Amino acid sequence: EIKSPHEQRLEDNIAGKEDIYRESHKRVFKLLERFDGQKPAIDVERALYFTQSMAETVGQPLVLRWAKALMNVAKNITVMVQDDQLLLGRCGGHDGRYGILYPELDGDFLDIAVRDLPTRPQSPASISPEDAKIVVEQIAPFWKGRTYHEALNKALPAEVHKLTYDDPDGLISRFIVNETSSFRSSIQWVHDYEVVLKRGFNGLKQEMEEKLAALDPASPVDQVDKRPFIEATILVCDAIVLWAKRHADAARKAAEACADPVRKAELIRMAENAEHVPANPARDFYEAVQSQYFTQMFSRLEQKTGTTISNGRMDQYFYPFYKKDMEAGILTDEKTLEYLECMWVGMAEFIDMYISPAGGAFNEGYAHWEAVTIGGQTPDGRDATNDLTYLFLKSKREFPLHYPDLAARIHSRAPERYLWDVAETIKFGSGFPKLCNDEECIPLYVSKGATFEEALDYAVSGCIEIRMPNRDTYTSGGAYTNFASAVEMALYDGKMKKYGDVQLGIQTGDARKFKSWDEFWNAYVQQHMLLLRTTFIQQYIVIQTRAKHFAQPMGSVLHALCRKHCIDLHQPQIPEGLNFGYFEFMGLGTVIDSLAAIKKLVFEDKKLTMDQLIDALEANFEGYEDIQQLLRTAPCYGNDDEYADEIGRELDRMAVSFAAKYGKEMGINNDARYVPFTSHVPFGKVVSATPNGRVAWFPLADGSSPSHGADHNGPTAILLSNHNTKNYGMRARAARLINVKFTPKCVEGDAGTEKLVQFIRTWCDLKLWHIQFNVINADTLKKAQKDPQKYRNLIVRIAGYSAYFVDLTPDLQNDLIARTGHDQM
Repeated sequence: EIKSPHEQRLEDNIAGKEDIYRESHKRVFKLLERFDGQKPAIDVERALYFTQSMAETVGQPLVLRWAKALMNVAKNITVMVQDDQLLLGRCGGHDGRYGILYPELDGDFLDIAVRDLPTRPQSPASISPEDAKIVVEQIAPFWKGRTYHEALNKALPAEVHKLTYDDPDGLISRFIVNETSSFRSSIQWVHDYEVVLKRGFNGLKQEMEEKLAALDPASPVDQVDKRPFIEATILVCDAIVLWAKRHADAARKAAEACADPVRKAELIRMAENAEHVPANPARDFYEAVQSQYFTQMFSRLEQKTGTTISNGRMDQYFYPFYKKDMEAGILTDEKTLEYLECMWVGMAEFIDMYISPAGGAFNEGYAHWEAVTIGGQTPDGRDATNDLTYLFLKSKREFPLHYPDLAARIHSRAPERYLWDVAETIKFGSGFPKLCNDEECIPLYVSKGATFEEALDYAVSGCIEIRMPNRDTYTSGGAYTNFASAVEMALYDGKMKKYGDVQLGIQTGDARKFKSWDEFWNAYVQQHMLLLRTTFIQQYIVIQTRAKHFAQPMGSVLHALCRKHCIDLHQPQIPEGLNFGYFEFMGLGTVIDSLAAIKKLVFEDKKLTMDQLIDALEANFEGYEDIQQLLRTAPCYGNDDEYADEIGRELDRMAVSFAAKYGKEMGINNDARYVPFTSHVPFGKVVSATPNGRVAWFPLADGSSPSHGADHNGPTAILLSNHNTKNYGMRARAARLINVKFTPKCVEGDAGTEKLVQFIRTWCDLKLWHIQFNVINADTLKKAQKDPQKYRNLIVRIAGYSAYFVDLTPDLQNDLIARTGHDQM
């Protein structure tokens, strides 16, 4: 057993050695050492001043109410300068790690959060007694009966509601057909940050002022629909500029108070940055970073974007500034890294807080996906690797936090040097970068109306989604659907052991009496299709309800189509826009292996009856351990085994075929996707023992990865099984998340790096959308479990993101531990 660089850095931590890269990243190491190990605090300032303005503007158009509320935040929120920081911009008054509150989304959870957040098993957070008082006395009262979650809970018909929530108020999910619009303002998103760098918000404001002056004063559409949108974007331009200007004043005040002449000069430079950007076009690399940073941070104040607002193709839109400053002799590669890593530290201090229980369970370990995209192709079809591409990879290797959410684009002509550096970065052993395959998503997107130019220029967004920031217009959170519960409902006449005698699914009969595979298969299909009908019905209601509760004036002004047609992003239909939505197929590996065990062992080979099987399941395999071992011999997904994989291909076909038929009457693509967040942990907690040998309440298979320990034929067979369970003749599909784990010995040395490169090129050829890797020894995870304080800095890749292992619940830790660690390729 050899150790990954990450495991060696952990050993150095335990010994007390200074990190080997600390001396070349000294400023940002001093920065991150100040908030290491602290539980984040809830900050109420954004929520307070947002609510105070919204309470005064009831009746006015929502997009204009939003811009007025953001101006009230900009004028009143605490502004500060952090010691040794080179960047300005923060979303609260708290030092260290902090999250903020969005009462417009889930304000009906504020009393629960005030009591239960500091001790929650997933991602806890503290709140001071004074801030708790402000929450329950000044923020929560106005939002009673006005939150999006309250409106969604009341809008769902009873038959849908019973598969969505366990209680009449919607405070507890059943994790069957799980709505996700209630614990984030929208799905993932990427702003067009380059238009800010090239024109500033003054340029955008001027463009919108020209549209205001061109309105027909007699046109009711111009005056009632377009004017409040236009006035909202103009006001939000002023709001972010004022907010930046307040940061400039704070830096000047800190400069005068500081006797150190060097730090005094830095503070003045920072004050001058904030006085120029994001109002005006950036003039160098330092201004470009500060301008982008102001925009993404102010975005957090605007709304709780799913996975936290993503950052786009930073190695492309920052490159002209980097190249000019390098050639002029005013920038170095080390100073470039220092600017970027100050941005990472600031993003690491902002925690995207989910205050509801389902929100917390979906986002273990303070989960975040502020996707930063590098590599790929230019809008005119050339490779886009540049010097910045390699600096981002270098930063992720040496900067010790699991920030940023680095995502590398792969295409069939990606340079050898680029793929080699990507493979070596993966071998550092913290999960970075995740890979997105141009060859899979670009033909899907041009088929669905995108031009090649805008498809080639896509940014990674969130987990592994893609965005065209001036063409994408769909923002509604999708359903997460538990198809493992369909297996259980097919066994127990549409009931689930977790919920006892609640009639959840179709009454498909006593599975003990089933006499053929055709009979049990027909029973599963009826529950499978019920989950699909429920999924799309739920989504249609979500789309209509979100349009009455959310607005995004700054994000809209950064969108060319919203500027052209003068309509806010969260409306269901924007002219010329393309709408890419999703529903989640959760538990694919669990469903395939369960159905294959029944088909093979019960009906084909007749090694046991339905009665013996269900006896073992209801006993949770207690007293039936020989049966549990037998069930684990059936064909399983992730082994290139056609017996299992054709079942999974039919499962996928049903979902995609349904998506193809019923998306269009909702006016969107609502495509089948296999990206789990950490929802496979609570989805597993509600599913009892399954015919694949999985014990009750154990996590489901993650993403489209094989079930834990079911992949016995090497890592490449995982890729082949993924291909074999897809339907490339149809298009109503989106990403699949693949988690693969190697040991460090498996990819040791340059020979191991070359093996990983070829693994990636095979993955690319197969048109698989996503892949990411853990490179870790099994003993590291077990030692971290036994002594969490000694291994508190252990970072592992979970689901599109990495987190500290000790921050994960035991269930999610068991998921990571039970994933097969491949010792050879």
